[PDB]
Amino acid sequence: FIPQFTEVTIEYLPRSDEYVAYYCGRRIRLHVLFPPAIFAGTVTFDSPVQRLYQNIFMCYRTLEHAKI
Amino acid sequence: AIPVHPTPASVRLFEILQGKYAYVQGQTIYANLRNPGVFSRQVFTHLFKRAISHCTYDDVLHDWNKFEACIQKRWDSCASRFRESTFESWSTTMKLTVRDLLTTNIYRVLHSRSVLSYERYVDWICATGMVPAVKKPITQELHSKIKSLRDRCVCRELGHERTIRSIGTELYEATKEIIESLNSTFIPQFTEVTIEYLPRSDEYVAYYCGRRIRLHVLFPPAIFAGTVTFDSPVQRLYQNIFMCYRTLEHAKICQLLNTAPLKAIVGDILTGSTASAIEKLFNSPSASLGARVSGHNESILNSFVSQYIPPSREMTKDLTELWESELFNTFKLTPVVDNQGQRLYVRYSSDTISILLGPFTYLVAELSPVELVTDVYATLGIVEIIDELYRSSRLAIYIEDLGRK
Amino acid sequence: AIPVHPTPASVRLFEILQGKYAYVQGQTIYANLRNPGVFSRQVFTHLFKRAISHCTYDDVLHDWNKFEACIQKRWDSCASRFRESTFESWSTTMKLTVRDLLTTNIYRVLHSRSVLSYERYVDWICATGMVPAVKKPITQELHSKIKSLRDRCVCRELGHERTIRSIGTELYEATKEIIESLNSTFIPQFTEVTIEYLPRSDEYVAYYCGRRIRLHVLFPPAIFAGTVTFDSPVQRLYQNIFMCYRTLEHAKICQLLNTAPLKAIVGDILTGSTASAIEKLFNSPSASLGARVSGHNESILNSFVSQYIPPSREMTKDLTELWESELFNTFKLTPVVDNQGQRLYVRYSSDTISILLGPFTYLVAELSPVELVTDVYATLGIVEIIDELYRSSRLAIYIEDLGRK
Repeated sequence: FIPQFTEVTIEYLPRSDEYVAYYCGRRIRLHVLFPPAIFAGTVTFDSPVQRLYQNIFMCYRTLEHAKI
Repeated sequence: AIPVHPTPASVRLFEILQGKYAYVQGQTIYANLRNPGVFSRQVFTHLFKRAISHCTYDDVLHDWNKFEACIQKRWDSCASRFRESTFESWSTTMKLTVRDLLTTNIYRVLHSRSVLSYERYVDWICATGMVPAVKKPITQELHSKIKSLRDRCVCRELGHERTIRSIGTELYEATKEIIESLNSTFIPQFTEVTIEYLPRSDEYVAYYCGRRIRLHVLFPPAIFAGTVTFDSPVQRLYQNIFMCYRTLEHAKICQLLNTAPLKAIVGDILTGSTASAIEKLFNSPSASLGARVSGHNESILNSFVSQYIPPSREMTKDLTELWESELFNTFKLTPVVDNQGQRLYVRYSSDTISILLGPFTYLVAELSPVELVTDVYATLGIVEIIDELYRSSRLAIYIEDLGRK
Repeated sequence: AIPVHPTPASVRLFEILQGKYAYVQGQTIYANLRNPGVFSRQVFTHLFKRAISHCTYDDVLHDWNKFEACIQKRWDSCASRFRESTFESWSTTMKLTVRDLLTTNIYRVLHSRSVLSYERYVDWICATGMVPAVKKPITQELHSKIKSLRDRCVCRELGHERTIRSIGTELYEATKEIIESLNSTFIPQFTEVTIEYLPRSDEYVAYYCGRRIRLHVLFPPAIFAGTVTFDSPVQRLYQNIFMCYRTLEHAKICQLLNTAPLKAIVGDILTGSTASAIEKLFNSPSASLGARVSGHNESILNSFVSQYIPPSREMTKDLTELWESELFNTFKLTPVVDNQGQRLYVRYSSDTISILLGPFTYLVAELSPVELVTDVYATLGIVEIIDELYRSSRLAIYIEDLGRK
């Protein structure tokens, strides 16, 4: 089974680094492929979309700015 | 002792691995060489080569003899061309019967969990020219994922071919020798480990979990008396990337500061009913702009207006092909293109596997008996390289030896 | 005594090896000739030649004789073309069974830790025309990294081929003489060592940890009474690169200085809610600009406005092809291109290996018996040069001598 995103969540513990899935209150199995960069202030994911992320948000900002 | 990893300038360099500060179209090709899979192709054709090498000629000639003994009880002068045709079909199903079982077992052993990641490798060498070589002693996964009968369940058929009964077992134990070497090794992430260099009696010391771990210099970084610079593809573009980031945020700053339609000096929003959307921002203070002099006695003689657009997308566009030229040059990437093709098939070269997986598979990964590959070993289909290996294999040359009787 | 290395102008010159001050698309091609691996091609095909030469014709002819003795117990008038075909397949597996042996062993000895690097050489010659030749006496790593049986356990098989049992040992011990010569030598970095010139009774002095080291002039510098100039590729561009850097930082200065939309004379930001983003910088003092007259009695008769954009990207664009022409010319680089190709395959030439690896492998490296390569020795694949060497190799001409019986 693969779920959607909007009602399940995923948890990472930095201390003794593992990852914990959750859906209806249980830890479910998981598979790392692209492990994210956890800095002390934020976590960014090595992903195709987050390699574009703030450029897409910049384009959104200037488009709403243009309509403003 | 002077730090290498967790310095602010070095982690500013390590950020461009991801896209957090600046990103252009040319940086899309950076993940293209960051694609793993060329490493799987490496070990994939290597252990096919290891399987096809240890075969003997005497195991297959009496196999063809017993194959003819099978067909004589099922089926004189016409039997000459009958035996030629049934040997031709026997060669075709020989290629088939090696290909099917081999691609099952090898895609099974290959796509299990491997803690070694080429994805985790290629980002380091282009960032710093340094690799953290970690030897994780936990190696109890291979007997758990694939122990026995995976080579035996698929081959239990009528025709007891001793060729597969000799070679599948030898490759099956051989895969346990090769997956061991790769999952025993480890390349980590960057945001939690560190690398350290000392000036006096200079060595480079890798540190994760409080211990000196192995490592290899690949591109010797320049440590000046005030700063450290890494001979790296990314830091060769470093302040041009940061200058483009600066002028882009500068451009949006001036764009966001000149939004008033009129300049005075003192002496749900995205979609809605446009009539009310007029009202919801006309009362807003975004419309007005009255600039100020600090001193009230301080007076102004004259005033001028100049909105200014800095060439933002012009500064992005040339830095795209800046990235393109640099990652075509220091990593040999030949774009396989059509007539006026816009860079449709970006592929590894001959020498760029010698400069990426050349050091990788032999220095930071301790894979001794593996080889590098060709252009068409990596270009062609991953099952279409199997029969191409077969086209220059020891067994099929023995079969083409049998090709003339 | 006059300094050469640690002077401020020459370390400004040594910086542009890396990307710290100015960088354009033309300087991407600098890493392409900075790529090592062509040096591995050098020692690769040289030890190939040292392997393939030391055969005897008498070894392979009786090897074919015993090979026929093997096949007569396994398999009359048809035996004529049978013996022709089995010799053809025997030549094919002869190429195969030398090739897999050499491909393992020579990639194994090839990708060792080599403290000599082409990367540390090519930057030094193009910077100043001078290389420091260091003879570092520790040479104990070869016996530890490779001792015995790496040439043997791969060939421990049924057919005791005396061709590999004669030639693999000699190529094995030959690598022990060749990797010794390269790892005995040393080319250093720049940021810790220095080069020094005495004008009086002129020689050049090298230094690392207080000793005069060996060294080799290649492009003799111009030593004037005020400064030193080096006949080099990068110092032939030096103040043009600095001029482009100066006008680019000046361009950013004027761009940052004319950001105000309105000119008075006295007398989180990257992404956010744009309605609040207006508010966060309109109150900021970046918006206003009131220009100053120094004297309060000093009055102003007339006042002007002129924003000015200097041609920044224009100054980058011609200097790109400035770098391209210089690194196409003083290092002979022939771009293998397609019809209207955008410089897709930038490759070493015939004569540029004689001007770079020519002096390298023979003057600072004391690799005496090694040879240079062809165009198609460096162009073609590192496994596809094996069979091309085989197409003109003494063993395979002896097999083509056997090609007619």
